[PDB]
Amino acid sequence: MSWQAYVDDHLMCEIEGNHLSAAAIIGQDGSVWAQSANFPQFKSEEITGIMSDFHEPGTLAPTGLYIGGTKYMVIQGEPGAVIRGKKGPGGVTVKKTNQALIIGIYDEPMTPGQCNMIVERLGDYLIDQGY
Repeated sequence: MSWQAYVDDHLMCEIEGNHLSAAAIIGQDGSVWAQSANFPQFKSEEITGIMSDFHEPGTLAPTGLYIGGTKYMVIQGEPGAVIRGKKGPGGVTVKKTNQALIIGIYDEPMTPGQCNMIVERLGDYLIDQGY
């Protein structure tokens, strides 16, 4: 398995007829492991902001979750494990692994639940592989 294969075939594949708009596997230092064509470049402090929220859940919500300069409202996630964001009919799921981040960005008609499922299920599988 390449990381590009995990992105192309396991994150960017169909789920219930829908597809993520973009996806990435990113080291917690901010190093891209692999990403899709339209996944944005992270801006400064963005990865740091994400990790601080995993470390202290609730830190990010007041100011918002930023990815590629796009602001998402933080909605309910899983403390220290999953960050979820909403932006109108779109949003994002960030799933923490031991040393990486699995990220999916969706837009209508794809649902939050579909994005959560495809992103979080791969994260759990990669965690059990020691990643």
